[PDB]
Amino acid sequence: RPTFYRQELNKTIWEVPERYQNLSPVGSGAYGSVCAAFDTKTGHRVAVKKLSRPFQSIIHAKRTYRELRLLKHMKHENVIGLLDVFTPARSLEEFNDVYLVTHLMGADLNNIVKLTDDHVQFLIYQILRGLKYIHSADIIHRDLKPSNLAVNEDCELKILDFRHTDDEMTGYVATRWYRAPEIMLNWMHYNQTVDIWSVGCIMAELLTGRTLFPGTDHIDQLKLILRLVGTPGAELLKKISSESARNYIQSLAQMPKMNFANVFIGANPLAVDLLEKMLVLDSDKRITAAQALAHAYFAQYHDPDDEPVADPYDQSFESRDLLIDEWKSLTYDEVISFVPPP
Ligand SMILES: Cc1ccc(OCC(=O)N2CC[NH+](C)CC2)cc1
Ligand SMILES: Cc1ccc(OCC(=O)N2CC[NH+](C)CC2)cc1
Ligand SMILES: [Cl-]
Ligand SMILES: [Cl-]
Ligand SMILES: [Cl-]
Ligand SMILES: [Cl-]
Repeated sequence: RPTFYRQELNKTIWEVPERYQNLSPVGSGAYGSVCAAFDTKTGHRVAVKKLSRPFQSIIHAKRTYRELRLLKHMKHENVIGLLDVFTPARSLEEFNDVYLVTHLMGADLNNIVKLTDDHVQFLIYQILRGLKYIHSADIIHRDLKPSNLAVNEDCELKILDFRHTDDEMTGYVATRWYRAPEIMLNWMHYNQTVDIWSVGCIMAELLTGRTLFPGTDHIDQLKLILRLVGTPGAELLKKISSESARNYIQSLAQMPKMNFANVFIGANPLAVDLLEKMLVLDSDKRITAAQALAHAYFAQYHDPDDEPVADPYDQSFESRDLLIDEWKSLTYDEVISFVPPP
């Protein structure tokens, strides 16, 4: 066990191993607080997050366990990984606080977004390489958007930030602009094809410099989507499971899918083709991450021997009913069993 030292930064007590020096606040919120630091053991600049109220309810305790399980599993060049996890507690009985450590990330895609076609190829390639890995473990990201994609000075990219309130999704908000239409109004339960819809929205924005579907509310956004990709046809309508969805969509005048070469004027024809394959209304028919990596748009970067899959991820805990102290003990076990990367 390392020696810990204490300090107060912006009215919060931080107790961390001596290896972490020069802590300085970088943000806070309902989730907790985050500090940048220098890790003297690895020489990396790091982000240290202290969770707030990690075991305040059953929902909160299960969410703390879920985050730690997901971060401990991720081991891929284009996905955030866990450098360390610690608690100052010496026993389960005095266990209360959890701290998570990752590489300190600089810019996100929001800040970067002059993007040439070569830049778009490399950025979207890396997103899809990371998504092939995530999806191979049967993990769904569910919230892909530019602020959740970190990028360094050499255009290298990592996916991060794997529930949002109803108020957070209301109105003219980027928190909703990248969501697939089948989940935006809860017509359907999540499945991994929703992440490919988000990639299409992000890729379009990198090519044009503009949000693809900047709706002022859920209904406005659906109308923007259906104008581009068309109203549902006979084949898809037959498959729609929600009755209130069926009835509302049938109230809209029918519209054909637009010509994407006239929407994305001047773009690489291979980029237009890939966008037509991601932005399909019927989610069954969307291209997958593994299929997209082999599309000719990525000819300069595709290497089928260097696009790895993930170890299996057991999420049977998601359907388990446990008490707060049982979720807390499971979390404690995962803290003390952590093994750092080489
Ligand atoms: C060391 C570390 C580990 C995991 C982290 O997760 C990001 C996070 O907590 N949030 C980012 C997105 N905000 C909406 C809420 C806060 C952050 C730092
Ligand atoms: C056959 C082909 C290959 C790559 C392409 O990328 C777009 C491009 O190079 N442009 C530069 C000139 N701008 C006016 C529009 C964007 C476009 C066509
Ligand atoms: Cl130490
Ligand atoms: Cl990382
Ligand atoms: Cl503690
Ligand atoms: Cl597992």
